[PDB]
Amino acid sequence: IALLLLVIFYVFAVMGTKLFAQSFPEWFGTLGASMYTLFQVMTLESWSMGIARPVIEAYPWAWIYFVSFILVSSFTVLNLFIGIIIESMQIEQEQRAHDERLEMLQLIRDLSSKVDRLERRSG
Amino acid sequence: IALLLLVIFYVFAVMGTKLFAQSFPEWFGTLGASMYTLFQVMTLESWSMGIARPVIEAYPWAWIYFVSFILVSSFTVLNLFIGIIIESMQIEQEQRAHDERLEMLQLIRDLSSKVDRLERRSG
Amino acid sequence: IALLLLVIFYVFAVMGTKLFAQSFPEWFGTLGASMYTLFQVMTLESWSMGIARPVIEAYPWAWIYFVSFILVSSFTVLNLFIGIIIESMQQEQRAHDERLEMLQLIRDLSSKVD
Amino acid sequence: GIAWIALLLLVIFYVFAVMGTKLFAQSFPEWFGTLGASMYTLFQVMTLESWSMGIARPVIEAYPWAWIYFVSFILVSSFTVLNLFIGIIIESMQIEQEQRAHDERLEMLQLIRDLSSKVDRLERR
Repeated sequence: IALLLLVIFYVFAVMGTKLFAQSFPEWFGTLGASMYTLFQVMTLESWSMGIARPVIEAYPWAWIYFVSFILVSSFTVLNLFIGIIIESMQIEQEQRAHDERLEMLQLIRDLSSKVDRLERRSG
Repeated sequence: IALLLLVIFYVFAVMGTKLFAQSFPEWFGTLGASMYTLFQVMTLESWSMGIARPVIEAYPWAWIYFVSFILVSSFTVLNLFIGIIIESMQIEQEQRAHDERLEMLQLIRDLSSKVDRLERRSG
Repeated sequence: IALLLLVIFYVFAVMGTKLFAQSFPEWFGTLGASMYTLFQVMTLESWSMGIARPVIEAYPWAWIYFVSFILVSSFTVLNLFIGIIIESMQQEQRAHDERLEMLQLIRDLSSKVD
Repeated sequence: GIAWIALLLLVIFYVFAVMGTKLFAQSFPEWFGTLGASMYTLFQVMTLESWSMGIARPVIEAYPWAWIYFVSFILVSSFTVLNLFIGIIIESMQIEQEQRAHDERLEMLQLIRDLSSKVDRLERR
């Protein structure tokens, strides 16, 4: 997920950087902006009024790129969120209940061969 | 829920589009704004200061439409969020704890018949 | 919780309304702003840059009122959130009936005594 | 250790209130003079609202040092927000069962060891 997110975060930093470096360099020159910017947009604050709507005055191409990135980041945010919910709830103390029962018996098999030792002790 | 949300998202894109296309076309001409806009307002960023308060300088009709949409979207956001919390939680190796205990005893019954058998095998 | 929240939402709509109606009526004249405003601040959007920081140029009294309201609303938001998590989450005695005469058996084998 | 992150967070909240206060008090006193701003500010930035357009980007016109300080603080606060959030999810999902299955099996055997010493004890025959 973190591996997977640092694909999305990385990929779209290369998408919008290669695209809007010509026109929107304040926001998308290189990663002195695109790494911040995508964090800023992932962080749902003045991302439309500050960035997306202004971008889409020039390029309606970015119509989805923003939207998808955010939809995609909010799907993989959730997955991380719930990725710890499931991981630390309920292999622990049930593989120490065979290590008692596997020689609960074993003990007996060498008692039963020690009764059969004085079963064999008549003849 | 996703089916249900793409009703709300769709319905209110038709509400505000049919309404504010006359006066507020920057935000509500057609779905070149209303699909974004509702996403933008659902995304709790410059949604009041950028949109709602300015809208309600002209139309106090939208007083609820915004609010309801958001209240409704935050109820159906939660439902999706918790919709996965319950679904992926919350009979296995307990039918191999009788297969040890069913001859834990069995063993003994042929030891006890070997105390009863070869104690009589005794003086 | 909903009953409890519509205290907080209501109470602070009466706090900031009775206070800033003199100076900040655009945001806090009556409930044509204070019910919205508190929803707007509860909704963590331009709430500081648009509202709080500007409010506190005049009144440093509101220093907490905003903060507390939000801290309080985020505590009672959580409680609602988790209030549904818990609400919709809806071999033992045959392993003593083997072990209670696993032994018993033995006690009448061990009483195999001269 | 269920509400022990609060101790840990009031380190981060405190530490970075001292970071940015000692730094930007010279240039950005509206936001970072002392804790009449830095305690609020960090709450404001932790609260993901106008934090870039209002604060971070403007700060980084003067100081590109704060490039991380903001980012880290937020990354760090969103990791310790989550931990608190999920810190209550697990804590209130509430028990005898399995410490009474060793109290039978620990003398299931014990019994036997004094039976085996009572087979062995009358082996002198």
